[PDB]
Amino acid sequence: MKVFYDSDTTFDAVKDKTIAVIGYGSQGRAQSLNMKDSGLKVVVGLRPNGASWNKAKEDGHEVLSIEEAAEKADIIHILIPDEIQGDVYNKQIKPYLKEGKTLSFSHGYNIHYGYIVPPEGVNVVMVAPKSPGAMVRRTYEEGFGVPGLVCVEKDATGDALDIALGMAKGVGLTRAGVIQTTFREETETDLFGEQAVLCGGVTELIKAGFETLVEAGYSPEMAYFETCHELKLIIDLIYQKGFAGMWNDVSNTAEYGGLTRRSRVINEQSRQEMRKILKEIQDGRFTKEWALENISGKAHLNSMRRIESELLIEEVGAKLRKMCGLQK
Amino acid sequence: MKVFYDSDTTFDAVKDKTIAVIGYGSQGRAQSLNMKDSGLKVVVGLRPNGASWNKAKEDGHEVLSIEEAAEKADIIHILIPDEIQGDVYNKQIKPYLKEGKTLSFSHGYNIHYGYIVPPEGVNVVMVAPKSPGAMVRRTYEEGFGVPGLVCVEKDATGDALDIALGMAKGVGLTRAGVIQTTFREETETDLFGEQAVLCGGVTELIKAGFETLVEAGYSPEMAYFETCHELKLIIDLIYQKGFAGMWNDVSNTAEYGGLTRRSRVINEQSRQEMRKILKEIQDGRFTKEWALENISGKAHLNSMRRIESELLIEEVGAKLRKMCGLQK
Amino acid sequence: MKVFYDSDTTFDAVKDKTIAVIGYGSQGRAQSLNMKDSGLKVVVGLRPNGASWNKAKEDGHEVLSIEEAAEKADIIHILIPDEIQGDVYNKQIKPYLKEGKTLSFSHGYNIHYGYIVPPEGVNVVMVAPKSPGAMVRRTYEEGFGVPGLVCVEKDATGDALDIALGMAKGVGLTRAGVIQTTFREETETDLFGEQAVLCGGVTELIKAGFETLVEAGYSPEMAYFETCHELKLIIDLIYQKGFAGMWNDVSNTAEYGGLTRRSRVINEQSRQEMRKILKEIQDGRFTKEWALENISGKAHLNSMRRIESELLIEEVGAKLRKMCGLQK
Amino acid sequence: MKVFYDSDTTFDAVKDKTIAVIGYGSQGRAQSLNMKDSGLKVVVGLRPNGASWNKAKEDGHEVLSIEEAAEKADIIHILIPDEIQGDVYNKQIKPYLKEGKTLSFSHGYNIHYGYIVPPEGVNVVMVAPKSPGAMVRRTYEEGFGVPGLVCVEKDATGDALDIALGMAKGVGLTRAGVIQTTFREETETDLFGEQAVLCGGVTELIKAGFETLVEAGYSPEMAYFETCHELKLIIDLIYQKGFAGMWNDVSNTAEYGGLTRRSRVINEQSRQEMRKILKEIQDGRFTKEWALENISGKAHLNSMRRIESELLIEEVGAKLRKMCGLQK
Ligand SMILES: NC(=O)c1ccc[n+]([C@@H]2O[C@H](COP(=O)([O-])OP(=O)(O)OC[C@H]3O[C@@H](n4cnc5c(N)ncnc54)[C@H](OP(=O)(O)O)[C@@H]3O)[C@@H](O)[C@H]2O)c1
Ligand SMILES: NC(=O)c1ccc[n+]([C@@H]2O[C@H](COP(=O)([O-])OP(=O)(O)OC[C@H]3O[C@@H](n4cnc5c(N)ncnc54)[C@H](OP(=O)(O)O)[C@@H]3O)[C@@H](O)[C@H]2O)c1
Ligand SMILES: NC(=O)c1ccc[n+]([C@@H]2O[C@H](COP(=O)([O-])OP(=O)(O)OC[C@H]3O[C@@H](n4cnc5c(N)ncnc54)[C@H](OP(=O)(O)O)[C@@H]3O)[C@@H](O)[C@H]2O)c1
Ligand SMILES: NC(=O)c1ccc[n+]([C@@H]2O[C@H](COP(=O)([O-])OP(=O)(O)OC[C@H]3O[C@@H](n4cnc5c(N)ncnc54)[C@H](OP(=O)(O)O)[C@@H]3O)[C@@H](O)[C@H]2O)c1
Ligand SMILES: [Mg+2]
Ligand SMILES: [Mg+2]
Ligand SMILES: [Mg+2]
Ligand SMILES: [Mg+2]
Ligand SMILES: [Mg+2]
Ligand SMILES: [Mg+2]
Ligand SMILES: [Mg+2]
Ligand SMILES: [Mg+2]
Repeated sequence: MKVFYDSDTTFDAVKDKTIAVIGYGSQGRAQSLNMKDSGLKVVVGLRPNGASWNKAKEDGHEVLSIEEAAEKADIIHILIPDEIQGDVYNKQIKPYLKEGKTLSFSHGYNIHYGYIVPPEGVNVVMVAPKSPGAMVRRTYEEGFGVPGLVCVEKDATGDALDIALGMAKGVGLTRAGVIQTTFREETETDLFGEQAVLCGGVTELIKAGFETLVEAGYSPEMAYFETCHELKLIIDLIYQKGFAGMWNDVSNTAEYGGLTRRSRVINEQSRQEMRKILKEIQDGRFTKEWALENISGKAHLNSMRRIESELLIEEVGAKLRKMCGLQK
Repeated sequence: MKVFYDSDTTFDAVKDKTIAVIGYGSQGRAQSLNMKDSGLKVVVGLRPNGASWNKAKEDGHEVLSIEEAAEKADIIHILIPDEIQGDVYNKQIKPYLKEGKTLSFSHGYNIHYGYIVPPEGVNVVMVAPKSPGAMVRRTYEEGFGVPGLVCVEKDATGDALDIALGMAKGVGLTRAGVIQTTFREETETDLFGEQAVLCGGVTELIKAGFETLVEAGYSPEMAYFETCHELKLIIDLIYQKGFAGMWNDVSNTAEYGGLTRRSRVINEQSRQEMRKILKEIQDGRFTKEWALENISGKAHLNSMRRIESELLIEEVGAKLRKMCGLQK
Repeated sequence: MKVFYDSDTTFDAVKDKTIAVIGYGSQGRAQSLNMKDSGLKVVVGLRPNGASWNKAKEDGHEVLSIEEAAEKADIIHILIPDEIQGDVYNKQIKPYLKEGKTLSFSHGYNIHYGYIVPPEGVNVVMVAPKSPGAMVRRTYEEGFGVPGLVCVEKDATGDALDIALGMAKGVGLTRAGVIQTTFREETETDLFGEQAVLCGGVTELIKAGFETLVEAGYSPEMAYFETCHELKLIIDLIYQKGFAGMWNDVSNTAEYGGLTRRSRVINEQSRQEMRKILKEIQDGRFTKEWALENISGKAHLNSMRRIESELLIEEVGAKLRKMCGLQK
Repeated sequence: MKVFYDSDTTFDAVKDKTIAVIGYGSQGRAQSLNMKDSGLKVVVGLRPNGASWNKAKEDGHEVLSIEEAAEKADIIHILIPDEIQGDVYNKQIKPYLKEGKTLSFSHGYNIHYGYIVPPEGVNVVMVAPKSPGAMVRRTYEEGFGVPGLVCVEKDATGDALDIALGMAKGVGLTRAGVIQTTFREETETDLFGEQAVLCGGVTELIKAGFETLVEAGYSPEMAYFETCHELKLIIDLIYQKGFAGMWNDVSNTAEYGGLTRRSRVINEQSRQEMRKILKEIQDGRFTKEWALENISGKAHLNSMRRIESELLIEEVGAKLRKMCGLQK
């Protein structure tokens, strides 16, 4: 296990190579803007009737058609949603793949689960930032970066690891640290994390706490500040110092209450479920569920989106974030 | 209930008829090679850019395009995977179906569940061997055959039962015995058998026994011989003599231990599940699940294939079968 | 862990030695006939008022009285049922044991559990085939052999390991592979295997599946072919290629159904019982039960034998195996 | 199903034949005394150092040694305890068995479970009274008889059914009715009956009722009369008229209370246990337990005998039966 950083990487194997960034969404716009910041030879490939095309053009980028970018570039960096990467690849990318070319991703989903089968003679690597695309850029602008994983699925030029290292440094991931792993290990840990802790866990944790107080009769305005707003100020301490830096800044009264009560909230029942969530990922049951959600038309997902927006927490949340000027 | 054999069947209604065997896979190559052995007028219809096409050509068969074989033949025997039979039929078979033609299968899945709707005026029968395709041929080469079922879903020439009987004898199924049944009864018993006993049951049974000993600290090499390898030598006894022939050859110590302990392994809980497995088949819930696995891209199935290959039993299993020369 | 084979064994330490095979039952007749095939100096010791005595005499063997064979031979190979070995040894074998002689078995039951206490100055080894006696011979006739374990409990001539190796090669076990272990490990794994998987497991598995379909209203004749007869053709694939060779020959429909349903048949409850079955063996509770079954007159065992023979599966099983000529 | 009676049986096949009654216990003395009453040619075979020998001699019988009686008689009727019949048969009966002789029992235990294996050429029948031996005689003296079963396990003279019929009529069983059945069906129903209802059931039923009242504080003397003594006067009604004759003589208050409360005493739990008790008999588990009780020395049985005699019900029971003169 070796953690690559700035002093251990170079831009040698990308010095002289054109990189097509297919996409300009969360990560797409983020990574593309950063790569260009480092003085990297980048071309963005977008839809000509799509919205992001006008957005990448205003940002000062060489917007081109996906096919045109695909035919010109040496490296093809695919930054569109996973659920539609299989179609876009087979129709607007696969044809312009010549032996010696490199196909790179930021998530091993489509490769690992077999939705994209690359042709022989082509490099398959991954450069994956472990943060939301908006953070990836903002963290780069401040002079820092976000953690990144490097992976090689197919090495044909014998040059693949260096190529991915070069791109990782450009995106800024080398500032926080870069570790080499496999597509399988990146995809499985990423899905579990987002499901059990990063997106699923915290939201339900905050929701359960907010509604415990509201249904007890306390003000919804107070409940927001105490279960949701104050959370942002706490996690910063962990990010910079871990649990010890947080326990020291917080009062001893808060330290004793949290240490004794937390085993009761995250119980053994929740620990049992986290093990099952991981097994559904490992054996492809979640992927099957997610692929069928898309083929079915996202009725379940869209309905869940609508119910989330009708939560009182989001109403009182939005009203407080606007008056103080935290949300426009 | 009448069990047809060699002395009760004839090749009369197939004497003068061309038979298209669509496919050359497990059963495809098996049944086609046997039918020709009996001096039957067979044509194989394969893909021209596919692999099996070169394989059927080397075997000394009249390889032709599916459409060409379909237009020339009187009988169309479909031996490709069920999940893709619906598309191949509607595009490369249905057009060359003329009134008086016969459409035959070896499994009632696509017919019974409605994925293939034949046109009026056409015979619909089934000739189904109750064994893996590799065994179907090897059993024929030894001078024996495997059990077969005969079924008629649509009789238009009044000749359908004789046609299926003729083909069944050619494949060699008449040596072991042929019983007439319905598509529904063939499909439901076949799926249950393979799921609850033939493929699902034994594998999990062997796995649970292997890992009981390994985790107890005994050698994985010894555990293979005692839970898996010795199983092949035991089932032969049942195949030839049933439970009594096996109980007599095995020691009294093995007879008393198995008779008293087996109710504990296959318990009432497992008996309850076998009843539910059968009801999921009977009401089309398994078929719906299997059709969606394919539309979804087989991510779950392929992931299960990968986890199976990483089992220690398969590693130590493969190493012992190679050194002794049982697997090349 | 070293796996002995043909190229790693020799007949040196048995070249010049007489071997008494006490017994002519399943293993007795099997091993004795094979040892003689290899040009080994074998004498069979049987009862003069017993049936097998006439059977070994017809086979072209030097039938002699157990005592006579015991007094003449250097090696005494005991191939009679375990439950009666203790009496036969103390009365017709122990007296003719001279220092320097070797006492060999094919199962560690009587030695490990203390029912036979050998005298000092005598070699105690084991040559154990991991297959039913009928298979041991048939496998030898085909040019192959069955797996064997080698064990040394007492080495007095410093020659014991070579002696057992010599006999193992003669029986044909060296063709499949020979591994050295202890009496304890041979006896405990053998009993567990036969109880939980080889004899107990499969029979109850097949029974539960057969009766699920029959009580659902499907034909008993069809149920036999689909839960029992087709099993023999499936295990062959595992024997030669493991789970992967079987999954590939079977259809994808059978592969998906078995992979998803098997966890439900062999459940956690069955896994818990397999752990208890192993602990009853390890602490001598099964042996105590089996010894008391014999002292009590085998009323329970014989009653279980009678109920097994009245199963409908065995009736319909026997009728189908006779008409096709698989059972005379 | 034909119920033999007095008008359907004859003493033809026993007219001219000597019958050895081995034993003079409960049934032994009972059946022997009755057979002689009918003018039957009976010899009793007892131990010469045993007690019953002096008792049969005083009763006016031809007491002889078991061997002497065995060598003289044509029919050998074995009326000793089942647990010791196997030894007495092989040592004092088997030698005097000549082809054409008949071996008869009153219980199928030793035959059915294989503790006595008769020689070929000898008749094996059963004449079984369904009542305690004391009742068998007393019922005969009153001019009535007790129900009997007739069974044939081996017919060698073609005369076996007539022989058993002849003896059944002599014992008096033909007055109540004689039904032909198998050894298996006689033994299994007899053991279940005595275990679940006739001896086990009623005693525990009476015990539970007696101690319910005593521990509630009511007089033990009153509790005896109301739960135990009055039972004898109730069953007579059922014996002569069934449930309807009893319900009519008893008060409507007793009829309504018993009809509504009885489902609560004999519940579903007891019904589940009766099914298991029958399965332990059917598969020989009870027989194995009972054979081991004897080999072990009857310590458990004798201890249960001692605890029964220390019950307060038996103390207060005995005191009331003596003062009134019902027990000497
Ligand atoms: N999102 C994260 O924070 C995050 C974190 C780590 C890794 N990743 C991975 O990074 C990759 C990029 O995901 P993302 O969330 O950033 O994507 P995204 O925002 O969901 O995708 C938006 C972009 O995709 C384009 N697009 C959508 N459908 C298209 C189609 N049919 N043809 C062509 N272009 C199409 C859009 O163009 P138009 O304007 O024309 O519609 C737009 O440029 C994924 O593999 C994801 O797993 C994401
Ligand atoms: N497998 C058994 O042991 C078994 C037992 C009883 C009954 N059955 C039944 O027998 C039938 C045959 O199954 P199977 O397992 O033997 O088939 P299979 O081996 O899975 O199918 C392989 C064959 O299908 C061809 N094929 C695949 N996709 C095709 C496509 N899109 N167009 C044209 N040809 C295509 C392949 O040709 P290429 O070389 O060109 O790819 C190859 O010849 C099924 O209905 C099954 O349920 C099977
Ligand atoms: N059976 C297997 O497949 C298997 C697999 C591995 C290991 N083993 C082990 O191999 C050993 C041999 O078992 P086995 O099953 O092959 O034996 P078996 O068939 O049950 O024994 C039959 C033989 O024992 C003789 N015999 C029975 N009672 C006798 C007595 N009182 N005195 C003398 N000879 C007597 C019989 O002679 P008569 O003809 O005179 O009656 C006959 O020759 C055991 O230790 C067993 O655990 C067996
Ligand atoms: N008991 C019933 O009500 C009843 C109901 C139906 C059927 N049966 C069946 O009828 C049969 C007779 O049973 P039972 O209860 O009447 O017998 P039992 O009273 O228990 O046996 C007593 C008799 O057995 C003799 N005896 C005991 N041990 C002996 C030995 N070692 N050698 C020779 N004689 C010996 C005694 O002779 P000594 O005086 O010398 O000791 C005495 O004559 C059994 O098969 C039973 O199952 C009984
Ligand atoms: Mg992530
Ligand atoms: Mg993600
Ligand atoms: Mg099948
Ligand atoms: Mg199938
Ligand atoms: Mg074994
Ligand atoms: Mg064994
Ligand atoms: Mg009785
Ligand atoms: Mg009784």
